[PDB]
Amino acid sequence: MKYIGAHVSAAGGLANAAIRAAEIDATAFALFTKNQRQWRAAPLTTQTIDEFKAACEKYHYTSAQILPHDSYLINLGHPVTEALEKSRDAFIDEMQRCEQLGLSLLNFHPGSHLMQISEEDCLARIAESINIALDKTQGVTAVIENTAGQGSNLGFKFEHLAAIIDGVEDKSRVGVCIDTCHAFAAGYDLRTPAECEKTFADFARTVGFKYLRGMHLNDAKSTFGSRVDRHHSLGEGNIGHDAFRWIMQDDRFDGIPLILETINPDIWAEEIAWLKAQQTEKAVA
Ligand SMILES: [Zn+2]
Ligand SMILES: [Zn+2]
Ligand SMILES: [Zn+2]
Repeated sequence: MKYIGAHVSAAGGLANAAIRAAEIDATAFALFTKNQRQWRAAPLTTQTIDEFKAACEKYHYTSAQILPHDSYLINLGHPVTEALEKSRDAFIDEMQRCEQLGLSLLNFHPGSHLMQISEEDCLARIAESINIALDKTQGVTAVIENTAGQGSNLGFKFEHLAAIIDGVEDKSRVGVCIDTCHAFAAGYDLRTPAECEKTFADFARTVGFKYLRGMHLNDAKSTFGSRVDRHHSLGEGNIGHDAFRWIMQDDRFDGIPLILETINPDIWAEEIAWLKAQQTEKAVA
């Protein structure tokens, strides 16, 4: 079974994310559990937690179907150790919020070296950040998202993801999420079925599908290899519709949240319905 949805708004409270997902007939969703800017969020109340859990149960969203995203301001590889510690504090807080909400996954971009430390050293700092958070929480898997590679952001090569995982002690609570826009921007082609298979065999050799815990299904406004992160609605960007048919027809993408971060929320219900239909419509190679 595939689980298909969108990164919906949590405006008016976390439970409204589940309600919004249900209104677009999603079978998965993503959300932020707090505003991104605030270093430290007011603690979750018992009232917020119960309303969230009640809405998830009303609309049949289990923990396996929900892929929260951390704040973009967290840098788990920060070269300034005092800033690293503040990012680690925020990440532990985000992981604790997930635990309190009954969530089992947390998706995050790995980090950035700010031209002050080597790639190797930044990746090692990120693995240690994960280890710290996993020692301070229970039941939540740290899901590393690949990136477009803008600026000094790491995670644009699959080998980066594998290097982080190698440094994680409890590998049962680490995984990865592949964002199709990010992959394409980083130079992994997706424009034909053959190219999709080439990209995912590379993923299999370097990381392995045993670590795959989510996908972000985005077309790309930016161009191939541009190392620019600009999403587009399915079919409207430079990837095109065939990659998404290919993903929907491949059983390796079952059982995990498949999340739109496409740029027109008015068509999310149509994008979700189209994705569901491609599972059984005309086969691509
Ligand atoms: Zn992301
Ligand atoms: Zn993404
Ligand atoms: Zn992006």
